[PDB]
Amino acid sequence: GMEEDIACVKDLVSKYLADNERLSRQKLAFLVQTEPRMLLMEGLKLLSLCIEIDSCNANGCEHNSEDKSVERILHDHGILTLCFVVPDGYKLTGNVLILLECFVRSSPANFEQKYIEDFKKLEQLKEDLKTVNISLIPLIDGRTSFYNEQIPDWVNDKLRDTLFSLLRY
Ligand SMILES: [Mn+3]
Ligand SMILES: [Mn+3]
Ligand SMILES: [Mn+3]
Repeated sequence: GMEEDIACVKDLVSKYLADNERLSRQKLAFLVQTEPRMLLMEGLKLLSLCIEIDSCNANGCEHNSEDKSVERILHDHGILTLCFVVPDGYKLTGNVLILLECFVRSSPANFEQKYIEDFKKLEQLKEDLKTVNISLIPLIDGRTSFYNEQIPDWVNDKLRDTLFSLLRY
């Protein structure tokens, strides 16, 4: 039944999530929840974090775990100045700034809407960064699947099914 399923996915997440200090905060934020809404939010957040870490590694970027805005990222490299943007990942090499946006969407309509949003968001930054002699390389890692390197696919499936079941409530 529903209660046994939730306990079981919590156990699976607990056992089989890749031991990674970078997931422990969000892992716990998921495990402590009782209410269906919170279990969605935090479970979906946990999956998104797994994808962000993967996407940064794949693309040679630093994961933005401290939620730094672009403006702050530059201030930290002594560069002086923007639209508020908190990238999923980044790399600054001299005057070349790589920004990474990644996401997951299941339906093509949603995927496109989110792709357009992330694209325009980064394009708007490009013109403003020019004024401080920063070249922007914008990268969008748009995914249709939640599968990732932080959790076995079979665990992933059980988690999303249980989460879909919580949409009942
Ligand atoms: Mn993200
Ligand atoms: Mn750096
Ligand atoms: Mn993003």
